[PDB]
Amino acid sequence: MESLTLQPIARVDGTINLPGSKSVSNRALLLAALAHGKTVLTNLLDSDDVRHMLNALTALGVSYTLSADRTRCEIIGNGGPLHAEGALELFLGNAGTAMRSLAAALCLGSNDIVLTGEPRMKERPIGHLVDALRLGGAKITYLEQENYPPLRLQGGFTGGNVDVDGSVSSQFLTALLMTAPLAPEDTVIRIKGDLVSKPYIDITLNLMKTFGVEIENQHYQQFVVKGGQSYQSPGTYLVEGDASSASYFLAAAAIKGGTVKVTGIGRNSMQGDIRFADVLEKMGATICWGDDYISCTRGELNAIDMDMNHIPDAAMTIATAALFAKGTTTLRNIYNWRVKETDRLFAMATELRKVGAEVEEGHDYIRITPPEKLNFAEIATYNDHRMAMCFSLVALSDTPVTILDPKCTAKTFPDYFEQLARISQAA
Ligand SMILES: O=C(O)C1=C[C@@H](OP(=O)(O)O)[C@@H](O)[C@H](O)C1
Ligand SMILES: O=C(O)C[NH2+]CP(=O)(O)O
Repeated sequence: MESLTLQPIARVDGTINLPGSKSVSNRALLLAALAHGKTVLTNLLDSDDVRHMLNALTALGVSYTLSADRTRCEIIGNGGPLHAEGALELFLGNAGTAMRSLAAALCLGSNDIVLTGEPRMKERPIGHLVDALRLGGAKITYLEQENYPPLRLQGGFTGGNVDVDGSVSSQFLTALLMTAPLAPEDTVIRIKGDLVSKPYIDITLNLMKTFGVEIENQHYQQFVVKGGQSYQSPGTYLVEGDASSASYFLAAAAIKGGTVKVTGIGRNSMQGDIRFADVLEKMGATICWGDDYISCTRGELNAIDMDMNHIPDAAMTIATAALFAKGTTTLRNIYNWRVKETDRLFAMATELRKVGAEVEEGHDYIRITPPEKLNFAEIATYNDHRMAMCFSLVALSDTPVTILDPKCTAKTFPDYFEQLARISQAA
């Protein structure tokens, strides 16, 4: 078991140029692969989740080149649905953005492809998406546990009236939205009830428009899509910096700054996680917005009680920042933390208690009462990049912290610790 120990950080201050957005990166790669023409993506994220998408495109026969640092990608569009036969197996790690989107996209036309991944991915639900794709005509077989990957996709999605449950993941709807335009018939996607992680749907529609396709969004309850469309290369496209990755650095300033500025995202960003800055402001920090930056300056830090359904990923950062806030913090409406890289409600409550907090692990919320002083702990990370990054913040105190399996940050941010060190100051 590898581990790293972080020494106490007296103050943070500086500027971080963000790694590319994982969410934008994987959508842009799939759309570029489906489109006609050559797309040049810049500021693409180099991380496990994107690498699995790149490897999948390679296996499907898509041609592309990568720059030395893997952040510039020149993709030769396929000019239509991707294809492979012979039950070709695509390994997708634990990348939901790739598993869900490809599960839908590869249902176009005929194909015989198997999508699989790491053990945890075989425990992450996908039944809501499979149910919808089947209503649209797709043939899909669960090779192991019903409602979970691995899936054998044999094609047939033609369109029509499709219902989809949006209560567990917005990724199912996102997958359907990117796929439907290329189906032969028109598609009407009806949301069954609640829709979680709504801002990610806006990211999807934004990317689709960039690639030449628009649809009719009827108050996020029903989406009307015309079939027979084609995606078109946007030429050169700049991938936004990752707003979720930015959360750690902005929170670090709110706790121990100083002023920390992140570049690559700004007031015009399409990512819902830029709203994380709003939460820090509500807690007492000062936020500055620019065209291509967001900065946070230390003010004070007070506990909050908020519904975090709109920023589920960045919300984890508030759970450890809460260790430094005055009062008890409550994060609500975050049930799907349970079905992601690990069951995050169980994991965050367990590790937070190890450093001294009193924590109520609710079914779909977490209540955190900070200790008068933190203690040292060896933090388990559950193969979850964000557990490692969130707990790195414990070092902005008088105690060091040991993080197990620090390389798990590579899912979305391989260089995380060196970047945190960049803004860590001794004086
Ligand atoms: O579509 C996307 O890019 C994502 C949507 C979210 O998932 P859910 O919709 O399941 O909350 C988020 O947690 C994930 O990291 C990325
Ligand atoms: O990035 C996160 O915090 C959660 N990601 C879930 P996935 O992208 O694997 O579906």
